Amino acid sequence: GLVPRGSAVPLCKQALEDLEKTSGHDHPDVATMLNILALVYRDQNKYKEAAHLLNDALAIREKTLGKDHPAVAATLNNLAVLYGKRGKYKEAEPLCKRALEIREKVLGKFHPDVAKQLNNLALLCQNQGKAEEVEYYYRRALEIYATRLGPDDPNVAKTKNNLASCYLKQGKYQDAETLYKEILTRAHEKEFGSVNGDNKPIWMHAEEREESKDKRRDACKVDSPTVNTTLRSLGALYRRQGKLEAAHTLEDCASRNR
Amino acid sequence: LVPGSAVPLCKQALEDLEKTSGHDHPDVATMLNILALVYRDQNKYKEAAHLLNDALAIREKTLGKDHPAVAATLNNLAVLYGKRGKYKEAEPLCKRALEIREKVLGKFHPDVAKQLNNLALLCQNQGKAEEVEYYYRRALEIYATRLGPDDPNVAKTKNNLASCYLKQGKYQDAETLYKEILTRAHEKEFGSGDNKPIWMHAEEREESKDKRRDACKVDSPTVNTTLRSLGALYRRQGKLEAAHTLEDCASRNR
Amino acid sequence: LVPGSAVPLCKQALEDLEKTSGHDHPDVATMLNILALVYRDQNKYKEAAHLLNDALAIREKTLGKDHPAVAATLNNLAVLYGKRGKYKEAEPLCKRALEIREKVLGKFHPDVAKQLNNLALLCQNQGKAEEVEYYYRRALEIYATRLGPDDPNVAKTKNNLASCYLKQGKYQDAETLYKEILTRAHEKEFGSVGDNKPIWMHAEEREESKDKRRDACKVDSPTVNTTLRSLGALYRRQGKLEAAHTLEDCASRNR
Amino acid sequence: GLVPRGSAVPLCKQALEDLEKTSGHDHPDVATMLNILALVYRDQNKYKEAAHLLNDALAIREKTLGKDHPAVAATLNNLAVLYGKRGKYKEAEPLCKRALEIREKVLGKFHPDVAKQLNNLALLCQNQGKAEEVEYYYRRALEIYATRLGPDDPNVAKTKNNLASCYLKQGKYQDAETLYKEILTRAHEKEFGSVNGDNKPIWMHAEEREESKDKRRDACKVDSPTVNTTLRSLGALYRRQGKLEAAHTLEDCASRNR
Repeated sequence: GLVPRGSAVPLCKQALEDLEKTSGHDHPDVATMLNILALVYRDQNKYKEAAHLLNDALAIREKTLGKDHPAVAATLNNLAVLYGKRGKYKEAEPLCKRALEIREKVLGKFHPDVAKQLNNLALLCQNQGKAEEVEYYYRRALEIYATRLGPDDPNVAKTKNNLASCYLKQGKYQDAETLYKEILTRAHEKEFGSVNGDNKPIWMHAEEREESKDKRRDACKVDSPTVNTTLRSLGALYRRQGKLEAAHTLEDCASRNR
Repeated sequence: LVPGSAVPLCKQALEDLEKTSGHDHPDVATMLNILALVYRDQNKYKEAAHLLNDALAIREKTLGKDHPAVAATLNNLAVLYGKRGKYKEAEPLCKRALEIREKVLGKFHPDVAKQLNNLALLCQNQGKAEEVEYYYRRALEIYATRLGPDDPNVAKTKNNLASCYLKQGKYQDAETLYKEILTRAHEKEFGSGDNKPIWMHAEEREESKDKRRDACKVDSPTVNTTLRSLGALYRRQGKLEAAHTLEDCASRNR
Repeated sequence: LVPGSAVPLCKQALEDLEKTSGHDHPDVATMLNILALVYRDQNKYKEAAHLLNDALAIREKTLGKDHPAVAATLNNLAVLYGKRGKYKEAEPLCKRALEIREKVLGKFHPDVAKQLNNLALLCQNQGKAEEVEYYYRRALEIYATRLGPDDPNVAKTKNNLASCYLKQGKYQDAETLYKEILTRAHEKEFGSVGDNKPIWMHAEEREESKDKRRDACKVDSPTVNTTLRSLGALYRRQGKLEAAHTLEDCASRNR
Repeated sequence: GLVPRGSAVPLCKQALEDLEKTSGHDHPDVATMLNILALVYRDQNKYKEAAHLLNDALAIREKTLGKDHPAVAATLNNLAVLYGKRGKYKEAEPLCKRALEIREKVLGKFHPDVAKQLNNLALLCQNQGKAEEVEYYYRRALEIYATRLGPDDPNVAKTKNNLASCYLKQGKYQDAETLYKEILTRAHEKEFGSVNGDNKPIWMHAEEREESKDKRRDACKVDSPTVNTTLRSLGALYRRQGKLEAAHTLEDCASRNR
């Protein structure tokens, strides 16, 4: 709460009433002031009050700027976020979906900011338990990240981890496994290059030690908070499959990078 | 959270108040504070801190050196200074806020703890390990008492204090803290010889030389971290099989 | 006096000083003052005054409430306030600058007069005629004494006080002042007076002798001309049109 | 003197040396900082020192921006001003004359800003006693003011007064007299609109009262600082010509508007 709880709201309301007297209600400057006031309310963790005003700012902006304006998308985003903070994910979704459409129209389907929007829509659907759809938006986002940015951009593996987790919820263990192994293979193929036959990724060592049931733990160097997550998540998969030694390989590898 | 046209419109509102009330008025300080909030939304932290320092100047002259609203401003300014890596400069301002908060609310009001937490964090980024130590301890004292012994904040602060010890090579003192946390969580559900914590089982599983690998009923995100941190300490000590007990337990709660 | 880009470049210099010395340092207050100067060059008096107030805040905490560099800041801030037409808020700042200046330099140091002159001008734009009166008299007191009785500033201040009297309907008090300036100027050239007579004496006697005849003329100064016409205006008010003509023709003959 | 006499120069010098180390000496930012430093010196009435730095700022700007850039015109104009403040009018003139050539090129011959530049050159030449050149520049300025702005713009009469004064120094009494009469005929008819024959300008009344052996001492509703100046100046002309009653008409008219 950067602004103290007293006097911020009434002083903003004055500044607002003053702008309304100059230009009338349907003016971009009123929408902007309504937006500043929403920012003040959000600073006090008053999400419902901020969303109510942002809705009023939204209607002004749709009229004066057009239903396809970038600032109309910015307002729909913020609104969805505010509904999300209240657990109102169902009613947030269409406003998020509407923001995506303007965003796609203005910037182009493959713009890195469309990727952020898609990521938010997937998140909204996830809190609703709509897995079919979480899956759709994460793929779309991954498609942008992996292509419009380098394949080893930090968002690639992050989105891949989120999508693998979505798969697990659906019981698509194969598709999750493949994703985790892609992240680990990519990271192994980045510090090294070709596999010499013994230049194997960690997960091949893991499964091969399960093959000869090796009760011994005593590949490491690969380091990232996201890769560590991948290492433990594939390890959780191996646990379900009853491959404890495999899990141990990846889990003990994760511990050494902590 | 905001969409140009924001700063300029605020600057009008400020001028209109200044016109009415004069510069030295709480409402002008507030409006500068509002304008700082807009700047911070645009990620302009130097500009935001400058305006908050202007708000501070007014509030000092109008409300007094020891006013609650002055403490809030000094704290917010310190947050902003911290965000630009100006930890050395934020420190005096954070100490000043603490003095006020202690005077106004008492030494042991929960809001003091959160202030003490920031002080610790401000010293850590400067590498003042001894002062971090003091501040976290001061915070823990309030958390473990004014809220329950098994409050989320208690275990968080104990991990944070433990990491501080780790940087000083006080492995003993860090160890003790992790055990306290786990022993509490094992005692929150049982407890309290007939009933041994996991770390005890772990160390007994090296005492018996038990290579056969893979109490395991604790559920908390903070406790997982604790388990992996103590296992890290066993690794340093060479007690690799003791590490596995706590780490496999963590994996099983993930 | 300068060509954009100046403010941004200054803000870097300012940030570099804060980085080195912290916010509460004289050099930061100075750089803010320098940045105020740049803003004032671009006619941005609001932004200039704001930065000077920031400089003031620093100099107060670092140098003290009574430091000469604070007085300079308070005065400069007041000038800028006045330029935006906020004379009410400029007044307290100006008074404080006077208190510091009196303390540090003495009551009667020439630099106090110019500060008293600002106060007078500041009170005038508010219409506080009694205050204006006090300040100009206080300033005159320093001018007529410290510098020579017939120093440029003495006649300037007498006219300014006389104009103040005119707004209050103190026509008689204004009249006296103009005659003082004219009698002094008639003494600096001719000597101790008669039958050396100042022009205003001849003028009123020309009215006294009902003479409508028309064109003493050895009094040269831009300030004296103003005085001649100002006293002529007073005679016009009184009805003494022939007395007015005498002083106004003398001014015309020195133009 | 808005900046305190101490430390302001060293701190600027620091800022400058920092810029020189980042972008080299021949960078516009160095020229701008040299300019800021010149502003600081001017605030302390150190004209010679401010001019020296501005000269260095000019050299950088001529090379980096080109010898015809508006900022080169601004620096030349600022430099002539400073020379003028030291009474160095001869050496100021070419620089001020160069600013005019750049200004004419960039804005066009009849831009109101060219009218101000011409006015400055006229001022420089006047301080030198070069009355033939003063005349040429005031005419050029008047030509712009009277056409690019309304005929009864404040600068029209101001420039006409300046030009009439220039004429008096040369002994061109008739040309001065004509100018004064134009300003008063303009203002008289701006008050009325049409001359009925009874509706005469003040100076016609002045010369007619001089004609008829008239006594005769006291149309005067024309209020302006620059018109009173015109009234007293034409009055001085009448005095010169021995027409005292005519002088008195205009002089008593100016007294009524004081």
